[PDB]
Amino acid sequence: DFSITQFVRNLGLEHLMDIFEREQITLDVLVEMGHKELKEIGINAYGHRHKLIKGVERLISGQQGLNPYLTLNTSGSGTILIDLSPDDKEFQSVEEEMQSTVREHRDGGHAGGIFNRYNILKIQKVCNKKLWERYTHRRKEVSEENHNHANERMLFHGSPFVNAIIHKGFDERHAYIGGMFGAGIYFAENSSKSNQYVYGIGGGTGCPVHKDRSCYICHRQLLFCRVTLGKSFLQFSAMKMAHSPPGHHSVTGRPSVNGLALAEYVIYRGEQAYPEYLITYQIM
Amino acid sequence: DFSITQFVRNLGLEHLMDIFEREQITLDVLVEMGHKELKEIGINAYGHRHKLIKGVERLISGQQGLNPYLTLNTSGSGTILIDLSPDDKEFQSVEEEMQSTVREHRDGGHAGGIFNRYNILKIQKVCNKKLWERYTHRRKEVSEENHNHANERMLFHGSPFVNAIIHKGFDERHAYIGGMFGAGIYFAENSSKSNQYVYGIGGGTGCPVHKDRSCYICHRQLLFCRVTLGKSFLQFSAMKMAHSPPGHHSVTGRPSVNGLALAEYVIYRGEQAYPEYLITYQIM
Ligand SMILES: [Zn+2]
Ligand SMILES: [Zn+2]
Repeated sequence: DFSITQFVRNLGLEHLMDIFEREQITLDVLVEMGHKELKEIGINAYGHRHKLIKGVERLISGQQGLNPYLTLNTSGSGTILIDLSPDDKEFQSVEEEMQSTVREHRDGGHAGGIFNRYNILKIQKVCNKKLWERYTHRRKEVSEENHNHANERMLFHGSPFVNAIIHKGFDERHAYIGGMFGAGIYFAENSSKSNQYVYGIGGGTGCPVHKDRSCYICHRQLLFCRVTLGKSFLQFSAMKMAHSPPGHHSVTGRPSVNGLALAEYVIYRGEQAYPEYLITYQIM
Repeated sequence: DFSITQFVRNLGLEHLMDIFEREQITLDVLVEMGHKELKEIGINAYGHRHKLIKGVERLISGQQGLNPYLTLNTSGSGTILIDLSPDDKEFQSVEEEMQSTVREHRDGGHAGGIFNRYNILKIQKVCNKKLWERYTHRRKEVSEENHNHANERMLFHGSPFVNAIIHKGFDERHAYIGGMFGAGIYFAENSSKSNQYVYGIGGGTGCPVHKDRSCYICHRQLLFCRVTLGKSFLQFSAMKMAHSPPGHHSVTGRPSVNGLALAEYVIYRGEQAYPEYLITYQIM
């Protein structure tokens, strides 16, 4: 509140403050205004606008080493969830992908429970500008390699930390070597495959409210994410691997005659995935 | 040649012709010039520039139904080939993708010849703005369906008509029901499979110079193309088609017992593929 007051006072233009107070002009707003905008709010004299613009230039550009522009302008960031309408084709296609990828697992519903299909409560698009910029920059880097192709896919992700993911993004620092391909972040083509990890590894102890892994009452959350796989390394046997193998950007576990029953995808960099859709559902 | 003269004479500005002759200004160039550009070439009077600009507006905007702009802007279109440097990362990535995807087929190199590695002579980027905009518009159309996911792959294509493809683009009107999945354009993830079709189905009659399908001497050509698959219908046995099945944008033929040996992809609309790279090579 007092920052713009100091800024204007240093210029000797405090007599303009009664305008800035009425238009709710803060310093983060002032740093984005030129001659046109300043004339709109009532700064009529050219000299006053010139002084204000030169002060803004001296602050933002003259002291860029301090990044004053980033201590300002912080507001407006964050995650917005936009609810899809069941009558739209986007919701219907997401639900079709969710339902049609269910499969019979080797374990008798021990981790994910027993069901044939889902009841989808709502689907939301996740919008976060900083996370999206991180993802697109990494995608550009990966596609500069691998002959101008990002090998981008849309894959399911199940975790008890979905809320943290949709606000801070994917992070490989939360992965550990206990995984089947090591310390990477895992994704699957099958929604039922990801449903096993919603309550932790191996299903954990079930829902917090029933302690039941097949609880048909408590809600569940999955993510449907854009994953940049780049040049993927195909593997059929388990590895305790910390990073992608040399020359590759991801690992693909393939279902052979023995071992894996379904395809699996692993990325060792959090910036290579973006959680586009958040799906809330129950198992039938 | 003469159109600029008629345009200038109709405005009563024929005395300006000597300038337009010196500066090689044609009508297609004139329609793109404003006050700044006209002032640059020495048309100093405001009235003359005003008359020229309003005449251009009356022509291009006043007769939009006859599309004079399309007639004037024909020049500059067409394909160009940009040679890749063997020392560049892109060339090496394409070469590795081609070499590492060689497989031994069910036949003993009857269609594509007998070999284990390629001798890549050159790789060329194909640039054509019209075809690129067509492909990008189709990609946006498909992405609006299939929950904001194009499902874009990089795949190999081989045919005796690549020269027509790089200038006119992929065209489904040349496809016929004789294919195993009907009248579509076929792509493969394995270079050696696409190599089988360079001279025609089953290798045709071999290279023109020798009529030899396993010729090690004559140059062969393949395309490495962006293919938009969207929602792909999985298939394991042959069934003929004129178009993709309802709700789907492409067909994926999968390996199976008594079925295919290697994966195949089929599209039924030409604008869903773009021939990004042209590769020419020798069979070793
Ligand atoms: Zn419960
Ligand atoms: Zn030959």
